[PDB]
Amino acid sequence: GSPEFMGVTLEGPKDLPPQLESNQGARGSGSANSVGSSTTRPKSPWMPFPTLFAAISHKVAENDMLLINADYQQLRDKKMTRAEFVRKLRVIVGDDLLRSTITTLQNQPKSKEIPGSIRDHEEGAGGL
Repeated sequence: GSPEFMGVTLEGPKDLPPQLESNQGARGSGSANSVGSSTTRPKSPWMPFPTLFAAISHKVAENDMLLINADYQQLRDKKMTRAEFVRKLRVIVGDDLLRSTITTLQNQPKSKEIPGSIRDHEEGAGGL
């Protein structure tokens, strides 16, 4: 019997976790680049485009080279520049393939005959 009631105390948690955190190490990833190749053309060797199309006909598809002949003809009509038809050619055929045809264009046969103008050769003698 006869209580006194010891009242509510006011402590709490205080031995809390360590608060430190990392930002250690490094990070990064990427790649970007651009490359090409070019050479001048001497006058002596022989590589006209209308013959070049007949030398790749074994290496192209018939409706794919039908397009090339059309894109080359509208270059001649000044609808397009030479370099712009070449930029839409090297996506169809390829400039490595172009290079590999040059040696065959240098293998090609030719002739430029004339019909026989002179046939006389008999004896020039006189005073017989």
